[PDB]
Amino acid sequence: GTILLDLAPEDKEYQSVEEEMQSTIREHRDGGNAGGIFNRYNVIRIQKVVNKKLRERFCHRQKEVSEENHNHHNERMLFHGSPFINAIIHKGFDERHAYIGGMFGAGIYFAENSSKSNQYVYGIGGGTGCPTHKDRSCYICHRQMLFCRVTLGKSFLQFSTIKMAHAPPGHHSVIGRPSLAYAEYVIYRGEQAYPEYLITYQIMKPE
Ligand SMILES: COc1cc2ncnc(N3CCC(CN4Cc5ccccc5NC4=O)CC3)c2cc1OC
Ligand SMILES: [Zn+2]
Repeated sequence: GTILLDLAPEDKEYQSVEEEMQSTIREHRDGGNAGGIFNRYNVIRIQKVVNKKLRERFCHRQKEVSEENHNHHNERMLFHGSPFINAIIHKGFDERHAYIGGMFGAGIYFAENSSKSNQYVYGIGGGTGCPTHKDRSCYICHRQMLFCRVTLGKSFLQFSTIKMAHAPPGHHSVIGRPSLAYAEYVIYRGEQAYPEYLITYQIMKPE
């Protein structure tokens, strides 16, 4: 099955991830409502995720995309936030659990910003917050999110909202961009993301 490797805070890889996570915070048009109000994360733990059968599926699908797109699979590290991280680290992302209702349809949703994904950790628009306090802005309950390798191949740039079941013909990903507040990345096959890093953390209260 799946194996989680603890990264030590002195591991360069640990700081690499934290750095990405911390710096990619932005303030939102919420009032920080859904993800909660903060400027910084307390990172409790970071584990690297290792799963043979998942990696084999990811690697092969890259090949495919690489042929379809002039030998460049265009892999980017992006954050994912949702309630189903636990499923995801043993099984992998799975488009069968993605439905048409989403902002861009039956895709799996990522972000270049940590703080974007943190809005989705307890559901769409924060659902009813953390299990235990019903608080979108719990500064105590441990949150989880993922820092993934995503195979984008050839992205179809999108500006308004459109609902679609699959990637558009000739493309391998959608990107929804500004004029929308921050960048969103959407794939429509689970094998085009590998959950490389599991981050456990809390959001800190400003003074
Ligand atoms: C136990 O059930 C699940 C197992 C899953 N195993 C793997 N991948 C899953 N997903 C792939 C598709 C994803 C689409 N979404 C839905 C969503 C809802 C609320 C907030 C954020 C998101 N982000 C997504 O990417 C949701 C997670 C899974 C989703 C599951 O429940 C829906
Ligand atoms: Zn809580």
